[PDB]
Amino acid sequence: NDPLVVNTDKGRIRGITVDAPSGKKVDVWLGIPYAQPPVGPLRFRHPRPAEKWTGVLNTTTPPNSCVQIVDTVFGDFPGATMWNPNTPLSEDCLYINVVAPRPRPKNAAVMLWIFGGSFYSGTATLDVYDHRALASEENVIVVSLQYRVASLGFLFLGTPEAPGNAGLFDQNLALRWVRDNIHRFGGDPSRVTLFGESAGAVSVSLHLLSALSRDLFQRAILQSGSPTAPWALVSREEATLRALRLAEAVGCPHEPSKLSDAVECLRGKDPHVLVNNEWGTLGICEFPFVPVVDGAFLDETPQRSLASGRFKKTEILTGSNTEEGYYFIIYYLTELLRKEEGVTVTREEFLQAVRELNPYVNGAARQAIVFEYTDWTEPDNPNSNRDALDKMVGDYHFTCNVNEFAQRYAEEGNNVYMYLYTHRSKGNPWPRWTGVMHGDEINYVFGEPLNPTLGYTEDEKDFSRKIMRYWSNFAKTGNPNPNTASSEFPEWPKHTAHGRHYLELGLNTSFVGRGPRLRQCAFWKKYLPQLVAATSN
Amino acid sequence: NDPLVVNTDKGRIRGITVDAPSGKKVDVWLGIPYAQPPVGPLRFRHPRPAEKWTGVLNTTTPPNSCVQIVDTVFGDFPGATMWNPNTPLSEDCLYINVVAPRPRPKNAAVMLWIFGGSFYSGTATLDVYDHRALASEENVIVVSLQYRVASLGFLFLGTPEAPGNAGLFDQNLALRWVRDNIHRFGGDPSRVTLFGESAGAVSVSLHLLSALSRDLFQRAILQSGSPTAPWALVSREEATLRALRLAEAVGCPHEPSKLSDAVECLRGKDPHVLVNNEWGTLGICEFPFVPVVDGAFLDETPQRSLASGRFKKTEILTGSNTEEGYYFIIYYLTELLRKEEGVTVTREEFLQAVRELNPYVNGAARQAIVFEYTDWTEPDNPNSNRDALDKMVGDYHFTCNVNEFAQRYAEEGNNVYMYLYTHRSKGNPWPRWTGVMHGDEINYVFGEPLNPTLGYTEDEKDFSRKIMRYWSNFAKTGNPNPNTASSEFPEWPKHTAHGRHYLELGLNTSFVGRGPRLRQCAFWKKYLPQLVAATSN
Ligand SMILES: *[C@](O)(c1cnn(C(CC)CC)c1)C(F)F
Ligand SMILES: *[C@](O)(c1cnn(C(CC)CC)c1)C(F)F
Ligand SMILES: *[C@@H]1O[C@H](CO)[C@@H](O)[C@H](O)[C@H]1NC(C)=O
Ligand SMILES: *[C@@H]1O[C@H](CO)[C@@H](O)[C@H](O)[C@H]1NC(C)=O
Ligand SMILES: *[C@@H]1O[C@H](CO)[C@@H](O)[C@H](O)[C@H]1NC(C)=O
Ligand SMILES: [Cl-]
Repeated sequence: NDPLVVNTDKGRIRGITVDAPSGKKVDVWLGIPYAQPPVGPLRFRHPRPAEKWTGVLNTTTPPNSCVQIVDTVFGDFPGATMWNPNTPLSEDCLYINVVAPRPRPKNAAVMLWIFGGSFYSGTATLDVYDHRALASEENVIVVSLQYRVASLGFLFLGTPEAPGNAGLFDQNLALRWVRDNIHRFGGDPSRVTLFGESAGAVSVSLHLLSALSRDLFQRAILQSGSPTAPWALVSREEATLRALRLAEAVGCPHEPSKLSDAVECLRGKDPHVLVNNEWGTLGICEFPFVPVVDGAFLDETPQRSLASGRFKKTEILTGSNTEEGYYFIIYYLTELLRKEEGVTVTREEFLQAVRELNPYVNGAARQAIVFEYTDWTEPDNPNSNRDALDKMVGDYHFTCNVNEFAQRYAEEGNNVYMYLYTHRSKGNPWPRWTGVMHGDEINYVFGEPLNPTLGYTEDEKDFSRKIMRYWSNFAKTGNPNPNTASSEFPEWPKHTAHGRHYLELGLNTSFVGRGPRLRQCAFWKKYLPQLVAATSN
Repeated sequence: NDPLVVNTDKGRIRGITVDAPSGKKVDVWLGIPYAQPPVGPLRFRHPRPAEKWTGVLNTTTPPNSCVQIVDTVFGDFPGATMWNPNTPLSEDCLYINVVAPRPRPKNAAVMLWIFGGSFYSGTATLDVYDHRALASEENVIVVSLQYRVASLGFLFLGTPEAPGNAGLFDQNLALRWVRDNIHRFGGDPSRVTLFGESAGAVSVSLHLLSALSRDLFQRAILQSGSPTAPWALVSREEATLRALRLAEAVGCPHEPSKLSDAVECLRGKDPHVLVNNEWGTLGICEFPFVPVVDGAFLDETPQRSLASGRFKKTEILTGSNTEEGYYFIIYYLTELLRKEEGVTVTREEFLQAVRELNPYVNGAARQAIVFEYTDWTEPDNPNSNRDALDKMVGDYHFTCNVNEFAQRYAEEGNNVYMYLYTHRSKGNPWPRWTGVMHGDEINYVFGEPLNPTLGYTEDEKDFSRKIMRYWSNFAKTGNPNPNTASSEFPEWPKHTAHGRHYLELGLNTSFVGRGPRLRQCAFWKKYLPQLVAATSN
């Protein structure tokens, strides 16, 4: 009997044994189908489960990537190409990958990754997500899934043929596949931890809300993403207009009264033409096709679920990086924050950037933003004015929403663990002033430093082991801390509703603070909303 | 020849040799007259110089205190009685005191004290201002003066018989006495340092502006007071109304069209009746009779003098205490901050106090104050909400105005030295939660801890020696620092226009910071004014 052949509920599949960069071996099944290819009449619609197959399906090749724009702003710059699809683009992209340790466990914990990329880009096949180190160093089953992105995943028109949230229904079906099958690979289907970063963390958090996902997993890890972020959802009314704008841009009928004509034309267009025409006039951290409240995956806004306690009762581990904003500013204000060493921002340039980065608020609100994000020890310092741009974008779009989500989870009696990730890799290829950007922790979570052919220092290898241990301790037990307190593994205290402690994740540190950034988060969540109310005569 | 007999430009006077509390001996001349008694028809009017006398005037008794209200709110509480007059009250109060070291110097530096008390109270004769320790420990001539306070010193009606600023003309006349006479006591009249606290510091700063005082002294020390403070001046129009309200309250004619009738009745009233009827409906840190812009002592507001550079070019030493607000809140919100141990403030009480303590600003401004003065780590903490009250009163009325004055001076090329005084005496009789209040540094500046009948620790005696040494070094040279760097005398760096360094004055500390409190001061001086303008349709 061949242990690399596995009989799934739809047929048999064949995997392959491979090496970790770690020296240990793992078994691997790449490209398991979990839905019918969502092509032809099935475009924009919810996935159908996969049809049974006879024989043994060879699942040994990384699957196709879902159709998406390719980023060429910086050419072959490694900081950018690491996030571009590394497998062929196709609408036939609904696949799962499974990676098991050796020897195969019986009832191991299962860590299921959901990638980010602003709901219009990303793929489970990226080298930075390679599953082998995490599985073999921590003895967990590691799973990843594809889901449709961009208008192909999130077109909404309020009609049955464009119902919204297709990409979320994709993730739900993959979750169902895992519960029905992961025990055949040595995983315990009652010990599934979802983890994701960015739009993948939003996705995870939406599974903490949906009644369709409630019983499909055990706990959740959310890296730099929360469902209260202003980019995480779009109203149904605005989604309908963006879809019609897309129909216009590609030459289709676009009348609000005959939505049948628009969907049918859109189903005939080339998929690359669709994703390449989504980009109208949108501000920073505004993505055109994202989740909506549809009635079935969600039937109320996340903030209404949070206010009422209608969310899954379980532990969560979540956090932010210190420079969440720069990445998006680098791609949005391409004249101001050039990708070069030694960039600084003048006070006059800062005052203009504030208007460009918060284009919807009135003058009085802009003044408050300026006051809140000025270094009053040295108001004109050109480093301070550059950093202030990162902090106002990162606080509003990322950090403060993570805080809000963790706070409501803790108030309802759930164990919460909060981190602030502060480590900058020695080999970071971005300019020195960018600090610790959005996404930097992913390399350490997946154990890339344990690949000796990359350039990581010995200390960074140790740091990556610590982080994989915290993450997988959390997946296995609900608590990232080990049993015997260690000098290498500082105590990570709970994030309580009143205390709001967080652990700083970095090389030479075990600092525990509160928040992070409680005062700036109160500015966005409490002060600025009431000032906008008072001044909207 | 009798060294205690001195021939002043108006006659001979006889002093007396006495011991400082430490046992060192000083020569002393108490109660030297420098003006005609401002009585009868001379009430409210500028002082006339004193008439010559034949003989030897014995100047050995502490002089009368100017008429003022006596504070009985807390009975015999020593924290309050230390500020009440300790000599008989009289309108005949225009006197100077001189205290010289032994042996007598030839050309010593002269430190000239101007007392505070909100321009309605105070006297040079208070035991806490006793001059003997400072003169004898530091080898300086110490001079103090009386000046008229309250309506007797600052009544203004815009007529020649109530022209305003009588108390300021009193101080100026005393300055002219010191320049004409102090060399006969061993002082160098080209080495007069003015120093003052609170309203005495405002007074000092106004001598830095007035053309009448410009050549009368060399440099200035300003403890917790600045001419840009909101209580430091009153408009001419509002002063006129307050004078007319006082005339009504005591039964006098009060018609804006016949001011002669109002002044003449006021001149016939008992002086105690006048000072006891000044207190209408005024908010915290609002004092009824204070300096005005008169045309002769000042002919433009202090902020216009500062903006244009029209002020004396010289060194200044200035600073603030950590709890500037509490003293005034204790006397204003007598139900909320009872003078007991263990006082705290609830969030609901804090929100009400913000309105009572800033009664002139609109809804949007109060919101901003609340946001600026909330501890967002723990918004409802009853200690944090009490401390927030001190800080918002202290920032607006004291600390931020000292910062503004020191900043202007430094921008114009003058050497500035800034302190933050943080020492709470072991024997402080106020409740523990009051911290380091307004006025606390005065005991140490005058060397009270060196009095062996009092209860100060040895550490406090050393601290007082240090503070006297800085103050007198500054008077002697313009620099508080000694020549040989010491372990007991940390470096006190200049407060430059862009560095804004300050030295923390405390027991076991030499911390150097910036500001202090630059962010909160920017809130009051920059953000809140532009928010008030935007929201007053
Ligand atoms: C989130 O999905 C996101 C966008 N880019 N990233 C990383 C790697 C995918 C690189 C910054 C995450 C988006 F912010 F919502
Ligand atoms: C200032 O003159 C003042 C009022 N009281 N004090 C001290 C000692 C006189 C006691 C707190 C100073 C006033 F604030 F303007
Ligand atoms: C699957 O792999 C086996 C060898 O392991 C091979 O013989 C077979 O042809 C493969 N199937 C397909 C469809 O290529
Ligand atoms: C870690 O921090 C301590 C704190 O002073 C320091 O002494 C030590 O050298 C640091 N090690 C580093 C930065 O590698
Ligand atoms: C002043 O002092 C002397 C004693 O030294 C005394 O004789 C004289 O009477 C006193 N009084 C006056 C008014 O001079
Ligand atoms: Cl629920």
